Amino acid sequence: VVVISQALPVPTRIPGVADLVGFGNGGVYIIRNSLLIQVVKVINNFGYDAGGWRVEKHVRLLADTTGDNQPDVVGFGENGVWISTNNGNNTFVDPPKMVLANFAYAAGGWRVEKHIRFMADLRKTGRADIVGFGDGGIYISRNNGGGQFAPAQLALNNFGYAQGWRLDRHLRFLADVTGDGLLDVVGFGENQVYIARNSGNGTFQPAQAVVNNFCIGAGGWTISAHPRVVADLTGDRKADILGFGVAGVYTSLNNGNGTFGAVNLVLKDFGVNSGWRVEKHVRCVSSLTNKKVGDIIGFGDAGVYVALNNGNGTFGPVKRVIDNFGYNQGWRVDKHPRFVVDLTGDGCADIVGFGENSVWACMNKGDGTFGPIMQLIDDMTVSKGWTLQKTVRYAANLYL
Ligand SMILES: CC(=O)N[C@H]1[C@H](O[C@@H]2[C@@H](O)[C@H](O)O[C@H](CO)[C@@H]2O)O[C@H](CO)[C@@H](O)[C@@H]1O
Ligand SMILES: CC(=O)N[C@H]1[C@H](O[C@@H]2[C@@H](O)[C@H](O)O[C@H](CO)[C@@H]2O)O[C@H](CO)[C@@H](O)[C@@H]1O
Ligand SMILES: CC(=O)N[C@H]1[C@H](O[C@@H]2[C@@H](O)[C@H](O)O[C@H](CO)[C@@H]2O)O[C@H](CO)[C@@H](O)[C@@H]1O
Ligand SMILES: CC(=O)N[C@H]1[C@H](O[C@@H]2[C@@H](O)[C@H](O)O[C@H](CO)[C@@H]2O)O[C@H](CO)[C@@H](O)[C@@H]1O
Ligand SMILES: CC(=O)N[C@H]1[C@H](O[C@@H]2[C@@H](O)[C@H](O)O[C@H](CO)[C@@H]2O)O[C@H](CO)[C@@H](O)[C@@H]1O
Ligand SMILES: CC(=O)N[C@@H]1[C@@H](O)[C@H](O)[C@@H](CO)O[C@@H]1O
Ligand SMILES: [Ca+2]
Ligand SMILES: [Ca+2]
Ligand SMILES: [Ca+2]
Repeated sequence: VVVISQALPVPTRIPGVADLVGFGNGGVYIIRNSLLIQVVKVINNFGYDAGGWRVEKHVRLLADTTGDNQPDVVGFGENGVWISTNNGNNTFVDPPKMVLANFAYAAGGWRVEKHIRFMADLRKTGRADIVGFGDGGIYISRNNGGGQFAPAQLALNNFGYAQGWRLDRHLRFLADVTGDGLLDVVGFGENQVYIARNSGNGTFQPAQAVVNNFCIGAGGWTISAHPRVVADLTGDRKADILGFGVAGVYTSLNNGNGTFGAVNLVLKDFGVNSGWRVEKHVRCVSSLTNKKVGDIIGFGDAGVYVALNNGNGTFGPVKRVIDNFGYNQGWRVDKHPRFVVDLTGDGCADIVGFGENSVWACMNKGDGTFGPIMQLIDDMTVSKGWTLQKTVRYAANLYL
């Protein structure tokens, strides 16, 4: 089940044994999930010093652009889109190749502060197309294989800067809301959540308002205080809506056809009223049990809090599953990336954090409870010069 969000543009597999990837000063480095835990440099590019890559101008992702289920390195650079393909053996093509003179800072006028760039398999080809929410609307470049990307085309004249879409007010996602397996657009706009149905052919149907909530102008949902996710809360592979609001967690369940039901307060925690603050805490939805549905995970003050989904979008009690990864243990949103991702292959998401001095993990027992914290390795951390301003780090399934 693939959902692409602004916060998590690189989806991960359930089950999986996700790797760690880092775009450091000197290039691209990986920690292969395996019996030997080490940092390996794979490309002398896509780095602050290796190619002049900047977080304020360029976009760096992992995505399968060839169709072999081994994600490639994709960077939206200064004058075009650059790709280093995955060789399958802990190496990548170096140097990367320039596949399209668009979607770039000085080619097409793309801006981190104004626009969104994703890679997604929008036509079920098995290959990721380039997808951008730009000025005029959503632009796609078809991945025709073999490094051949077609000229960018307007997929739909909406969800663009020109239609009032703003990173400081609104949210945009790609997610299948119909069940046909095609990722549709989900946008939390000014006054409505809208969807736009993927027609399969590089176009989206007109925006349709589905929910008059979860937006700044409909309920007072703000970017700085009230995060929102799109995720399957029921198990039918159709995405639902979840928001962390003031009183707690609100949901709107998919009716099954890309229309959405009533908005309900389903849990009185993980909200502003329980102390949660975007500036100090991390809130995620991931599958932590064999039910294969969105459970709630929060990196709070004292540790990690979890509420398990009963299977139908209603939730059990909140339990502090570990007394670590929290604000009280030194964890800072502007320094220490945290992800909820299967690292062990059992289908139950685990925890990994890039800490001050070590990368730390903590493994799901298989039932949504967790074991003790493990120090994985002393690298890819603040202490080794990895900052949010100069580097990008992800959990990603590089080998499949
Ligand atoms: C960030 C980026 O795109 N780096 C690639 C580099 O891009 C340079 C631009 O940074 C510079 O402004 O202009 C030239 C065109 O004159 C390039 O497009 O190009 C490198 C290859 O020369 C590539 O390795 C970098 O990844
Ligand atoms: C950002 C956004 O939601 N854009 C949509 C646009 O939204 C406008 C608001 O920007 C404006 O503040 O108020 C009006 C209603 O009074 C709309 O909600 O509306 C468009 C028309 O539906 C839509 O296509 C844009 O995406
Ligand atoms: C962002 C959010 O939680 N919106 C929901 C709305 O929340 C308001 C608060 O914005 C305000 O601070 O406090 C009051 C209670 O006195 C509410 O909790 O509540 C709406 C339901 O009443 C809900 O639809 C909004 O999404
Ligand atoms: C943000 C957060 O962690 N909220 C949980 C709440 O945490 C509070 C702390 O915010 C505060 O600093 O101290 C008290 C204890 O002195 C709690 O740790 O704790 C709640 C109950 O455990 C939990 O429901 C909140 O989600
Ligand atoms: C944020 C983080 O890495 N927390 C772990 C903690 O790391 C600390 C740093 O917060 C501190 O600034 O430096 C010291 C060394 O003096 C540690 O590296 O270490 C804790 C246990 O060793 C761990 O539980 C925190 O998660
Ligand atoms: C930010 C943005 O949408 N840029 C697009 C660009 O990619 C596209 O090729 C061009 C075509 O007219 O128009 C805009 O300039
Ligand atoms: Ca669909
Ligand atoms: Ca569902
Ligand atoms: Ca696991």
